[PDB]
Formats: sequence, structure tokens, C-alpha cells
Amino acid sequence: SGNAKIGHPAPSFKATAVMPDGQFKDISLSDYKGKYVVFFFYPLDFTFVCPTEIIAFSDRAEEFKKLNCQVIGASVDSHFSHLAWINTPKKQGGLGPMNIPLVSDPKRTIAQDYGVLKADEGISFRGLFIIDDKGILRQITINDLPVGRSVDEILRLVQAFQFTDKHGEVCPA
Amino acid sequence: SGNAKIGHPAPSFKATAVMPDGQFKDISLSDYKGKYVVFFFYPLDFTFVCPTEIIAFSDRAEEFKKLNCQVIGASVDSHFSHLAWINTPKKQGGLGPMNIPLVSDPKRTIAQDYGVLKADEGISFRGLFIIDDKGILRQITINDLPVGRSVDEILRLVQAFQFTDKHGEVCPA
Ligand SMILES: [Cl-]
Ligand SMILES: [Cl-]
Repeated sequence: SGNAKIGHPAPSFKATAVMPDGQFKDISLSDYKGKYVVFFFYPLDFTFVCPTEIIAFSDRAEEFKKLNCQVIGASVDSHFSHLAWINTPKKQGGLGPMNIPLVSDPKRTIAQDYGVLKADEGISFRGLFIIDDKGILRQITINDLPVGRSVDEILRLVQAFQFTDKHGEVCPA
Repeated sequence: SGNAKIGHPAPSFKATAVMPDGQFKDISLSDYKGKYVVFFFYPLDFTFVCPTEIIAFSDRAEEFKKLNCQVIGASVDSHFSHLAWINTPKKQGGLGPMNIPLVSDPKRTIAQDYGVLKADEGISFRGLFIIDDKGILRQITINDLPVGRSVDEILRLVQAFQFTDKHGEVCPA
């Protein structure tokens, strides 16, 4: 995807995120070296058809934390639009309070490095990337379905990647 | 990935496949226009660690059939290696009988159009692509894990994509 290749360092980024406590903080993917990262890039905070897909991850953020994994959301929304949408109830198409950081990519540079930028317009597809503790991209999954991701499936994947890390000649049976 | 892009026609291919009945037949992705296709590209038929991932799809081929979906496997194995491995019991690292066609890509051209070729060596990663009845690429999922794919998850995804088609403005809930 653009510059994202399985088994190679996940493209780096340094951008401003709206943290769960409300603060704007400029974070880098490298800050999470030492732990797993489930980086989920979605089109926009505002949704009309289904709830923004990132919400289900916020809701289950603790299960990811339990697995030494940090979930980070991202969309081409500016940090103000992010905040604005977090302060808009889910029933009005918004996000509601968030338990994970939301990265802002209004310049679309991150969407590009991850190859999830749409061809005609400036918004992304739904891209999920599982990155390991060493910063290596391990899973790439893209689609334009407002229900593509399954939080249980992703949790199972992280477990498989960790198991593999801790064994490797043995089938994650 | 290579040329594969969500929402765009899935890269075309015409290659020889070992059919379920045992015959070699040159098949094209367009032949399946009208139905869904789950295209699963795996590295090699021969496995040491876990069973080759394509086996789970062969075993459950009828469930995809029920959903107007054809599963097609593919690897850089030649049509002779494919037949040889189909005729090697799963317990010897082989595949055992197959209910779905297995595409051969010894020239690695398909691996390339689908962006699943490794950088250093000539074998692929594990690439799953869900293509719709119109030949449009709908899901791209790559990883190098011998357990990355979940047959239940994929079946769910196909049902979701079909539902989107038949409705859209409504959430698959
Ligand atoms: Cl979404
Ligand atoms: Cl495999």
C-alpha cells in the first residue's frame, strides 16, 4: 500500500492527535515501539449509513491494552473536526467520547504512505494495519465497507502475531 | 497493491488451473463474472509449520457456493507441482483432494499484479481478495501468517458485500 509492505517497517508518521483526555498532542508511530499498534484509518468521523467503524475499537480499548497493544485511529479530519465530532453524539452521526487517540491527516500525507487514499476524491478507504512491537507492518486490510472490520477477529490476529513472535517453528494451532 | 485497488476492476489474469476433477484448464478471472470470487493467493502448497491455508476453503467450498461465490486458490507452484501436492496427503505437508481450482503462477506475474510478491525472494505473502459479481475488487488482505485467514470471517464479509449491493443506504446492522 503506497509504501506499506508486510514484514517491513510500517511507514512512519508524526501528526497531531486528539488524545482521550482532550489534549492535542503531536505523536509519532515510533513512540509506540515496545508494544503493538492497531492503526485504523477510516474515511470520516461523520457517518450517515453506519456508526463510524473506529468506535467499536474505542469501546473495546481495554482488550487491546491487555494485549500490549495500542489502538490508534486516523482520518483526514483536522484535529478540530475530530474534537468537534467526538463532542457530537453517536446518534447525530458523531463519535461520542473516545478512549483512544485519533490522528489527523488533513494534508492526506499519511493516507498516501499507507496507500488508502481514494483515486478521485480526498478521503480514504477503511485501512487496518497491525504493527508489531518492533514497528514492523504485519497485516494490511483494505475495503470500503462500513462493517469490514471485526474487533474479535483483530484481537485474534494480534494474539496470533504475538504467539508467532514467541514460537515460530510451531503452528499457532 | 501492484495494481489492485479497492472499488476498481480486480487485475485480470488468465492462467492454467488444476480443476477439482483433475483436468488442467486455462481459466480467466472474467469467466466468473456474474458471481463472487474469493481469490486466495498463498506462498507454496508444501508447508512445514501449519496446514496450507487454502485447505480450509476447499473443505468448506460448498458454503461459498451457497453464496454465489467461487473460491479460487493460487500459488507460484506449476500445474505439475499443484497436482503432485494435491496427491500428497496433508500429513506429509501436502494438500490432499481439493474442491476448488488452484491457479499456477510460476512466472509470478499474477503475484505481481496483486502486489503479494516478496521483495527478496520469489514467493508470495498470503493475499486474500474478495471480488464482486461485476469483477470489482472489494477486499484486500495481506499478511505472512499461516493462520491469518478465518473462513467464517470471509463468509461474513461476502454476505456483507452482497447486502451492500442489494441495499446500501441501510446499514448491514
Ligand atoms: Cl467508517
Ligand atoms: Cl499457507
